[PDB]
Amino acid sequence: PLVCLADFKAHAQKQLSKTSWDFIEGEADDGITYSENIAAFKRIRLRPRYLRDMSKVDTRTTIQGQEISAPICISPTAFHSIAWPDGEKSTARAAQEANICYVISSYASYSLEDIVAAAPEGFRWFQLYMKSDWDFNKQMVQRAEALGFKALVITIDTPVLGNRRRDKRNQLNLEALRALKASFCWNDLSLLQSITRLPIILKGILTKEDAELAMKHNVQGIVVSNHGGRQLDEVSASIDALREVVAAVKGKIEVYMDGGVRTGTDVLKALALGARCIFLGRPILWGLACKGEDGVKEVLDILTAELHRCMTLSGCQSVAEISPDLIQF
Amino acid sequence: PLVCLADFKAHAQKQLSKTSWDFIEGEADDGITYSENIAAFKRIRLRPRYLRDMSKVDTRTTIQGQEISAPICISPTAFHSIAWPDGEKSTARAAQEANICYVISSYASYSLEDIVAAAPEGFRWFQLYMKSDWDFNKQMVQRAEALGFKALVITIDTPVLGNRRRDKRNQLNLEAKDLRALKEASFCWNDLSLLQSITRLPIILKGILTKEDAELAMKHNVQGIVVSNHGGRQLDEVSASIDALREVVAAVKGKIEVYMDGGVRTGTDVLKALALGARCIFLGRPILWGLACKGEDGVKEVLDILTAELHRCMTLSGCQSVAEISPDLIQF
Amino acid sequence: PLVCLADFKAHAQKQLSKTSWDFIEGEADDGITYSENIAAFKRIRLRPRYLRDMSKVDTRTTIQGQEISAPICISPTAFHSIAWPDGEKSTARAAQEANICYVISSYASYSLEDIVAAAPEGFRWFQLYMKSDWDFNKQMVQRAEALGFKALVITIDTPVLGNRRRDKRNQLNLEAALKASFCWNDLSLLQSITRLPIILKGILTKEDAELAMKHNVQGIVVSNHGGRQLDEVSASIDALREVVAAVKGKIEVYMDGGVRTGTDVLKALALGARCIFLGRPILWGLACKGEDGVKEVLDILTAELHRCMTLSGCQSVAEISPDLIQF
Amino acid sequence: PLVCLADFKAHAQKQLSKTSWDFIEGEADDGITYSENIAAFKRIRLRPRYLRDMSKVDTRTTIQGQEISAPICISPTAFHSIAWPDGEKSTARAAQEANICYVISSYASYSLEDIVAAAPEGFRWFQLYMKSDWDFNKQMVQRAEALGFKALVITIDTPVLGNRRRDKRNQLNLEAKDLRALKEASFCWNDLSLLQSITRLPIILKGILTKEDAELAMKHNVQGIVVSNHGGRQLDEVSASIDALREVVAAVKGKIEVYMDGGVRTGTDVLKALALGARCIFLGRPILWGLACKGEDGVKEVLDILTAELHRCMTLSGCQSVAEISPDLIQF
Ligand SMILES: Cc1cc2nc3c(=O)[nH]c(=O)nc-3n(C[C@H](O)[C@H](O)[C@H](O)COP(=O)(O)O)c2cc1C
Ligand SMILES: Cc1cc2nc3c(=O)[nH]c(=O)nc-3n(C[C@H](O)[C@H](O)[C@H](O)COP(=O)(O)O)c2cc1C
Ligand SMILES: Cc1cc2nc3c(=O)[nH]c(=O)nc-3n(C[C@H](O)[C@H](O)[C@H](O)COP(=O)(O)O)c2cc1C
Ligand SMILES: Cc1cc2nc3c(=O)[nH]c(=O)nc-3n(C[C@H](O)[C@H](O)[C@H](O)COP(=O)(O)O)c2cc1C
Repeated sequence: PLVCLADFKAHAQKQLSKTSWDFIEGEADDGITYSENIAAFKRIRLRPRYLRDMSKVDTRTTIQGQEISAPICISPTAFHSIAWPDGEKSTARAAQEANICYVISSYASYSLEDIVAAAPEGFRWFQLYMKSDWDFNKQMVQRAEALGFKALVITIDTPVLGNRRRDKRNQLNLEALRALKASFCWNDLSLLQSITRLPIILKGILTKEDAELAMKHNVQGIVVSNHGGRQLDEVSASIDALREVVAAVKGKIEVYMDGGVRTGTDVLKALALGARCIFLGRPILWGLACKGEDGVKEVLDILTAELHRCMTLSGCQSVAEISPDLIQF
Repeated sequence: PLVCLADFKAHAQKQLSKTSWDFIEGEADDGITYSENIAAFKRIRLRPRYLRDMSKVDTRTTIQGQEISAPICISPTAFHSIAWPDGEKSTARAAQEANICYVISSYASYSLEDIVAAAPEGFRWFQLYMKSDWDFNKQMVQRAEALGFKALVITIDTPVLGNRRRDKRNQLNLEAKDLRALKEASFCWNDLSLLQSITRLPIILKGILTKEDAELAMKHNVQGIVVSNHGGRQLDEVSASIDALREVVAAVKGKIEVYMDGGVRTGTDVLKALALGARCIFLGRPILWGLACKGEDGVKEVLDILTAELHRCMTLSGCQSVAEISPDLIQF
Repeated sequence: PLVCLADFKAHAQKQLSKTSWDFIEGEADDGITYSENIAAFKRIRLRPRYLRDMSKVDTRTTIQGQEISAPICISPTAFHSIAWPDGEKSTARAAQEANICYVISSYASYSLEDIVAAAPEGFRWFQLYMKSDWDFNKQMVQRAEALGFKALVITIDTPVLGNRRRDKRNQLNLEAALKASFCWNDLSLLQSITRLPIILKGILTKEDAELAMKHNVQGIVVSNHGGRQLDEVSASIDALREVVAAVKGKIEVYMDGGVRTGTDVLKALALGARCIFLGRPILWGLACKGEDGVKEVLDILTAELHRCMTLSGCQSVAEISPDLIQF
Repeated sequence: PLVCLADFKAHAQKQLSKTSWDFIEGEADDGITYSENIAAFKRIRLRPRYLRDMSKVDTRTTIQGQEISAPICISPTAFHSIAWPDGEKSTARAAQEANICYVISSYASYSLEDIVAAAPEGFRWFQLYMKSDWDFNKQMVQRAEALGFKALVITIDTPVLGNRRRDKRNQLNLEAKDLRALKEASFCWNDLSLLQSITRLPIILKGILTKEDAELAMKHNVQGIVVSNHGGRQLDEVSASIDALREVVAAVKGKIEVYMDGGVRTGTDVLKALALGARCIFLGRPILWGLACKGEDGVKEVLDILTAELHRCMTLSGCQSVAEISPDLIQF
């Protein structure tokens, strides 16, 4: 059986064509950061505190005031239909039942309407790639607000697409809203915040300088991320960049992260280092590829179970008790 | 032939079903700490002192006042019957003949009575997982005292079981024996004061990895600490036990004896733990490997081999006795 | 298809005999530096700056006052004929069309005349291994000046050939070819018999960088000869730092050794290099598709530089700073 | 063809039985130091100085006042007959022609007389393992002085033999010769005065790895030190010899000559040892690889190759003579 996220990865590959699998991996250039996102987590040492009463371990928390089952959410990932026919519809249902945040990609296989319809009560954010046509922009935002999305995610590390050698060697042809065959800057944010009442979360920040700019522009949150190493390669591992970003923000706004989260202690470490919660990219697709909706739900349940387990073992009764004292410096 | 502990590991695998072998390995999650426990030992560099008179190398020492052949003992490990039919009985006999301390697991294949009967004079401690009932607890403690156990080991790093992927993928089914395998904790510091106030036996806390918990251990007046990460079978990605040993020893400042387990496989590992402040080391898996290969004779051979190696590296490094093994031996 | 330099490397191997492939690899002794040249680049972490207007990314720059398409040029490499019949002629044409500098080896398969004839307008430097007779030397220099070469490259890390075990085990026999006491003082002389700027290639230390400036040369190419000479020296990208720090911008500093992807170029520039040079990749390009191969290798690397500059927030070569490097 | 020492190693293996090959490898216990001796050399970065006049590169030097072709000599290694029938005789001839120092083992396959007879003018030292019987000791020493040996080497890191797992698993049986292989020590610092009262030959201590032992060496007035860990065949997990060299050299401060062995395989290794303060290096296994491949010609080729490499890296780095090889060459 599939007992951890790594098993879902190994199994997901088989149910997918090399073309679709390589796209889901899609490391950029020499693929240094893709591997580093994981190695960076494995290097960190934990300092457990035993003999504490751990009879009741609470895994709940909140992001942007909204409560969720665990600090484990779904990061935006395009075309879920390459993994499972139902695409985002299955993902939405699983996210709703798991009661966590599902960030829908700007390039989903199904329309936002179809997705929302599949899981009405789901907590969800919308990742929108801004275009030159701001009429499309404000209309997409209003459309999102109308559909119940509770936040807008702006990914900033993709002005252009990363260089994924595998996709190029396979000459693309993404065959699962059809698959599509940027000049956005800090000032453009001022105009976006004027057309929406939705909190804005900037995704892709890796430095304290950009973190400072993010606060000067009054955004509601930051997702520390290097796009899973699919964009600019040889940058810091997201879990490492998390430290300086957290230190610069000083708790003014919520900071999250993604990239390489695969096991319970990775979540534990991100939280202890200052993140409000983590987001999953590829694991969600692995879940879909294996068992559709049940697959996504299983990945989420497994990671949550592991967090619950390492919190118990390390001596953290609740997310609030997860501190940097847990981290070996 | 089997000439070192590594050979017993390689050979042990073959006489055991993948199910049983995976259970004995049982690294948790990504299995980082399991490997690190060994790598951490290999990184440490020794500074030998030559041309000293090493005609008489003494390997003896004491723990809790009791004398033993070498600072090499048996850490608690459940269900020995999955490795050899005789289970803990063969282990007890080997431990008694080697004259070292045998810590018996709370989940042994045979009853304490049968185990003690097999080796009456054996020096032994008892690792007891405390339960809700303060009657089952005190009765187990009294039963232990009655049977001759000279110490109570309280393992603190297992409030819940570690996530061993292999066992899960093999869906368990632990089929070894007598005392059946449990199909499948709220104990805190205050419960100690209570346990301590109901037994006279010295108490050794197993699983401490931090100076903070080492301080708490002393405030609660326990008699000893076994620095350990449960062989990487519990919370993974914590420090290697040989590395954690340092901050624990520094915090304790010699007030109480500090021991360790986790990755000890060769003589110099024992040497390094002692030079770093440990009173002695305990062996987990190697004992089971010994059982799987030759039963009682296997366990005895593993103990004799490690002892012979310690004796050899002590001779080579210039340490006439356990008392002469100091941190000067360690490259800082 | 071949989508990156690594692909050209893997494919190049097949179209060449082990003898020729080993010669193009030619790591010296234990081959430590050859690998380190790449590993040293991979270790460096980048600090991107997002949300800047990257609608117009300029990849152009100049070396010795001459403008080029990108800070990506061709380092001197002998006998191009072992990779493609046309040898340096194909290389020359490709370099001319890509509009970058092509440093021609002192041991080319074709004469300088034939090479220049193949690509008249090409920007090129000449790497000349000095010999004892100062007549031959000055005649070679005058011959170069006459042919249009805009700079003279002196390679200093090769007083004797490196110990390439592979070539020895294959007993040589380079069949597509020839079967030093030069010191600092000799420079003063060469400078008197030529008006061409002199670029020293192979400097790895700040001490030699100082001496280079005292002898008033026009440029330095930080290099370890691709790990083909003295092995176990620093990686060129690492040695770059102390050479740049000693030179303090007095003269242009370049580098070669292990450049294979866009960010490598980005990193050398952020660290102070004016531009980088490619050694083996050019030969891989020739081995695969001749002139088209070399051109593709140059275009690919250029496209990658353009992409990471866009991603990292560098609108032009002038905006590539050490703030980009994680210290 | 064989173009470097590595090739001789690869080829030597084939002409030898696993038994004999494993004995020549013989890493102790987990075999950490054996590998580290090489990796330690590879980590050091060189800083070459170009455009210097290297038309004349001198590779000569002296040890104990005696001049030699290059700072490359032969360390003591027992039973050369397991590699080539002629054993030490071939080695002696090759060493004599290469004009370097040949340290003969206390456990050679041939008698010192036969060895000396094979190469009369050879520069050579004698490594003698001191015994309980000092009559045997002074007679061996006098016998050595009589035969022309110019120095006595005392190996101090082998009071007992290292634990070579391979040999044990192969159950020994060393079958190579004349002087039979022994079927299988209490020497201390004070014994050095006794030895110094029976001989006038300079004494070189082999096996020192620490500044403490280096200080003691000087207090006992010996003539030289060979920094060595016995090729990782004795106490394992000690520092790599090239790394230990530094603290030994710093403690000695030029009072006596310091040499080293362990992992030297290529020209730059020799260069680095010299730059770090060693007077010269000694080769262990390489010499045996040479014998196994081509007997006398093999040993000579190994020596010529390493010498050629030293000459080459000296030329490239900008060192006109051994005297010009300085620590400025090393990246700190
Ligand atoms: C197939 C795939 C598609 C993705 N699509 C998007 C997208 O449309 N928008 C976005 O902001 N990020 C996208 N990402 C990146 C994720 O949001 C996330 O940054 C990254 O994958 C997280 O790392 P992980 O996969 O290690 O969890 C995608 C990643 C993958 C693997
Ligand atoms: C099969 C197996 C069973 C174990 N059972 C117990 C147990 O019942 N109680 C306990 O405190 N530790 C148990 N341990 C952990 C050991 O006490 C010890 O911490 C660890 O295995 C030591 O490491 P080593 O195996 O590297 O020697 C067990 C370990 C193994 C491999
Ligand atoms: C086959 C081959 C031949 C070379 N010939 C020369 C030469 O004649 N002169 C010179 O200065 N460098 C020569 N080099 C070295 C290059 O100029 C350059 O320093 C080095 O290869 C750059 O590293 P790279 O291969 O990683 O790009 C040669 C390199 C190779 C692989
Ligand atoms: C087969 C073999 C036999 C050896 N015999 C001796 C010996 O009798 N006496 C001694 O002092 N060292 C002996 N050594 C160790 C060498 O003197 C030297 O310390 C070590 O091998 C040097 O390392 P290298 O082999 O890396 O050069 C022996 C080594 C080998 C491999």
